[PDB]
Amino acid sequence: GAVFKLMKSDFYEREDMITLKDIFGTETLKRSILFSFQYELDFLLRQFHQNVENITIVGQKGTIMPIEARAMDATLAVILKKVKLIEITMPPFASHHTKLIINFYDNGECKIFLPSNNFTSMETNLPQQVCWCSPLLKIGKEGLPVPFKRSLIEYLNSYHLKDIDELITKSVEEVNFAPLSELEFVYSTPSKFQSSGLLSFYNKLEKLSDTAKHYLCQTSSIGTSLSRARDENLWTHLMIPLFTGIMSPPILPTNSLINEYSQRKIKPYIIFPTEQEFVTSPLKWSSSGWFHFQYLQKKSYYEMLRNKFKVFYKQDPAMVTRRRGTTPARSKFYMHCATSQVFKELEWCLYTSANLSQTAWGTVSRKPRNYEAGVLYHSRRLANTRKVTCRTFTRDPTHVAVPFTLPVIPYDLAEDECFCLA
Repeated sequence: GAVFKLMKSDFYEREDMITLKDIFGTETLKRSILFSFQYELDFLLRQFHQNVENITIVGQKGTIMPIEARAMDATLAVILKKVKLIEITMPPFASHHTKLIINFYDNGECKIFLPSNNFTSMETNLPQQVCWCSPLLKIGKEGLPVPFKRSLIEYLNSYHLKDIDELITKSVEEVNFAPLSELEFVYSTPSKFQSSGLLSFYNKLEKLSDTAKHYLCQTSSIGTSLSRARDENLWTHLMIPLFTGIMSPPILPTNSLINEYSQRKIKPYIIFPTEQEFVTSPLKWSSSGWFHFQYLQKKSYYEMLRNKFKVFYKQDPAMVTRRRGTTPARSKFYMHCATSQVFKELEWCLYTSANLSQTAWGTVSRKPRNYEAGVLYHSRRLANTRKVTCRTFTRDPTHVAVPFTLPVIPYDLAEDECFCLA
């Protein structure tokens, strides 16, 4: 079936787990189709086997590093001629942020992966990274419609590029998606001809359809206020109020929300590295460059999240492995639990490229500006399960596995601060 794996690192595993080499190094690999935010071609192309026939690369113009002549070698020169580039020119303040791998094998088989890392050496090896791996698919006529397939095809169509239509989508269309009939493909696109991001996801959650309500987000960046005049966070003031029914599509005052959360027993979580977690990371601040929360300008926004919603959670120092310590992860997860043993059984879980920003998600009235993509596990969509099951990789079969500890621990309000890259 589909499985989450923890990306091996050159630093953390010196002498379950996956490498780009496992994904691309297979002798039976015929073609890869790739989507990423950043490409370091000499890092990436060394991952492949000589047998590969085609590598179609979808990327943002200006993010594909070519190989320098002095870095070239005869092997790489061979793989380079197999590469086809599809460059997307993004508007300002917009990112092609999707990570996606579509592999085609000798015998007509297909496999899809959603790695959390971009295809660069340092980002791959320094922060913790995960990879979602699809079950094995086969080129073959299709039976019944598969929501995952249909959504993927919508997503591909939303680029409005002939190269994607012809080189990618036609190929995807030939694959039978039956093994993915339980799961959902959730995406953001800037296309105005296709609904996506938060608005679409909210609607999907409504359609798919007292206790404490836990809502957890793990994100590598945290956006600023949705509003210039008031402190309003995407997770606390919009997404959670929508998911819970506190609000419906046509933002509440902070204090109203705080009373609503108390009355409905809503618990918000955001997992983001503390300043101190870098001290107890084995490569120290080496992975810190990829964790962006710029809260020194509007301090009351930070304090509202930290003190009023008490939203921030950190790793359990007692549960982490020696070799990885408290190194943060660049994966993103959004999950809901309805109840220590919290998050082991979920109502739903989204694993995605999308960070907690309005640029990734859009709002009710604004479309996303990014391309993003992820996979949704929902309890009401499974067959042989009641809930989505989830475990931590820190203890290493469940539906989902996460790089953070379970449980996560509240920030100590006397001591802990969110890592501020400034």
